[PDB]
Amino acid sequence: EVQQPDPMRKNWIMENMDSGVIYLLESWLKAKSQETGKEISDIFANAVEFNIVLKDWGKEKLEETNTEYQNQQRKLRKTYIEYYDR
Repeated sequence: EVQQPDPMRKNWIMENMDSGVIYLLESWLKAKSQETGKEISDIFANAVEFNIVLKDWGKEKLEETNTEYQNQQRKLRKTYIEYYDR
């Protein structure tokens, strides 16, 4: 069963999330993207990884997780490339 590597980007879904905070967050994004010219999903990803993961996990465990992913993805891509020229 030949798993694809992840696409660069995809939709992220948070189920059953508080509406008040949804509104808070969409407001913040809209402001930040108005002040900045940058896409929402970019402001958000970046906020997620500095303000949330980096703050709580520290730079080391973050780099290790990222590395682990980069690794998995590289294997998947190699397995997928070999599977597919035939």
